[PDB]
Amino acid sequence: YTRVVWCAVGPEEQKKCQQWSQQSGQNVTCATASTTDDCIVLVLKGEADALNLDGGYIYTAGKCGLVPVLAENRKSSKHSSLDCVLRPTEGYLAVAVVKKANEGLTWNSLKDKKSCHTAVDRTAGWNIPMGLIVNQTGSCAFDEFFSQSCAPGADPKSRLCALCAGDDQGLDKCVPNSKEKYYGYTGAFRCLAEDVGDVAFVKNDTVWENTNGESTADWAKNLKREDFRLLCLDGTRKPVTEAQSCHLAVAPNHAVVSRSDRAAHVEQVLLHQQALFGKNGKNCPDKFCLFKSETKNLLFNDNTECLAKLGGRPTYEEYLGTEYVTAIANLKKCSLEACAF
Ligand SMILES: *[C@@H]1O[C@H](CO)[C@@H](O[C@@H]2O[C@H](CO)[C@@H](O[C@@H]3O[C@H](CO)[C@@H](O[C@H]4O[C@H](CO)[C@@H](O)[C@H](O)[C@@H]4O)[C@H](O)[C@@H]3O)[C@H](O)[C@H]2NC(C)=O)[C@H](O)[C@H]1NC(C)=O
Ligand SMILES: *[C@@H]1O[C@H](CO)[C@@H](O[C@@H]2O[C@H](CO)[C@@H](O[C@H]3O[C@H](CO)[C@@H](O[C@@H]4O[C@H](CO)[C@@H](O)[C@H](O)[C@@H]4O)[C@H](O)[C@@H]3O)[C@H](O)[C@H]2NC(C)=O)[C@H](O)[C@H]1NC(C)=O
Ligand SMILES: *[C@@H]1O[C@H](CO)[C@@H](O[C@@H]2O[C@H](CO)[C@@H](O)[C@H](O)[C@H]2NC(C)=O)[C@H](O)[C@H]1NC(C)=O
Ligand SMILES: OC[C@H]1O[C@](O)(CO)[C@@H](O)[C@@H]1O
Ligand SMILES: [Fe+3]
Ligand SMILES: [Zn+2]
Ligand SMILES: [Zn+2]
Repeated sequence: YTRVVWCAVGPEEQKKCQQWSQQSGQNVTCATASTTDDCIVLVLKGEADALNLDGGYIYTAGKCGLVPVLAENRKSSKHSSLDCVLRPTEGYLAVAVVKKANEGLTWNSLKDKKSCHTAVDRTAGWNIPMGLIVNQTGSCAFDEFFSQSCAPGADPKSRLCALCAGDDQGLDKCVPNSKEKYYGYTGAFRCLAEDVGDVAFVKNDTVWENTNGESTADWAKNLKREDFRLLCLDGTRKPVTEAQSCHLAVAPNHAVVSRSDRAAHVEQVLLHQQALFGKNGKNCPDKFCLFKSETKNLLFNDNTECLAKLGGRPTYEEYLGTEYVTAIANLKKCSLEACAF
């Protein structure tokens, strides 16, 4: 009845889960997969219960029947009376970041540049940017737009993986999990920070969180916000402070999904779980904090205040919103109902 099997993607997420498992008294157990799609398959088979996913994957998991349970909620200023769990989710800003020193580089001069994406099939890292690009370009050849990139998930032998590093030994090149040096939000930003790429498609919180001595990580402590700029769709360039007036789209928050016949139990165990290891949980700072991993966004983004109820018991198409759902469909015509498994 009351035991949840979380699905960890890769070795770094597995050790944070095992610690979560340790401290839960087996109330939460861990399964491990090499990629997100594999974690979705384990959840379908019934061998795993849930995992926190980006909107890009929610579309996939949704076509295969999985349903959104709880969502991630970060620090907010509007809706200050409401409790984090009952408080609506605001979504997040997908942006195109570049180096200030890289003058002349604008949304219209991206052709043949070098790119950094969080990973294939994700919202801000792939779906939004490329969807805009296919559209504007009137072509599906998105694999020939940038000279080279690091889009975790693409074929290792392709130019879309050309800029990925792999792990400490150089193995697992381009794999879509934390083992890839430039995987995910942080990885992609680093990919720009180290000047490996000309532009990185992440979200706005990513810039703030890793600049101005906010990260302390070898490659980030000396990074200053003013050395970065945002590419707007009007061909303009703006400071990272003008995010609301220069973003590619507003992405729906990452959320925990599960098979519909388990959602009620996955939802209950988690709410309780976060009462213990959440932001102001009984044992978070002292023993274990679910929403902390040191700027590595393991299992959940570090900026999460809490996981929140949904309200309107949404289906995946509703949670993601018709806006974004069409975006993905139009782009997928390039690579129409079914679910890839
Ligand atoms: C890439 O280009 C594709 C081709 O143009 C885009 O696909 C189309 O996307 C549009 C919008 O995303 C879809 O059209 C409509 O959008 C309207 C706006 O929401 C909807 O109607 C609404 O308008 C009235 C206005 O009076 C409002 O009052 C009302 O409240 C409502 O919100 C329509 O219902 C409809 O969706 C269209 O379906 C897509 N067309 C095709 C051929 O698929 C695609 O989005 C672009 N991709 C990206 C990422 O930008
Ligand atoms: C781009 O990305 C950044 C980070 O993702 C976005 O925002 C940040 O703004 C948040 C607020 O929306 C910040 O959290 C808040 O944290 C403190 C305390 O927790 C706030 O102090 C305040 O406390 C007094 C007490 O009365 C009150 O006035 C309020 O309660 C108020 O909350 C704090 O000022 C801040 O708002 C966070 O600090 C900040 N991130 C960083 C690293 O600076 C940013 O909004 C975003 N751009 C856009 C367009 O969203
Ligand atoms: C394990 O999960 C359960 C369920 O949330 C918690 O254990 C129990 O404690 C509460 C309050 O005393 C009871 O309502 C349950 O029936 C208890 N279960 C039993 C019989 O042991 C517990 O908080 C979780 N354990 C840890 C370590 O967090
Ligand atoms: O950011 C916009 C997103 O948030 C909502 O308005 C509310 O939860 C969603 O339907 C949409 O996807
Ligand atoms: Fe995302
Ligand atoms: Zn907007
Ligand atoms: Zn509904």
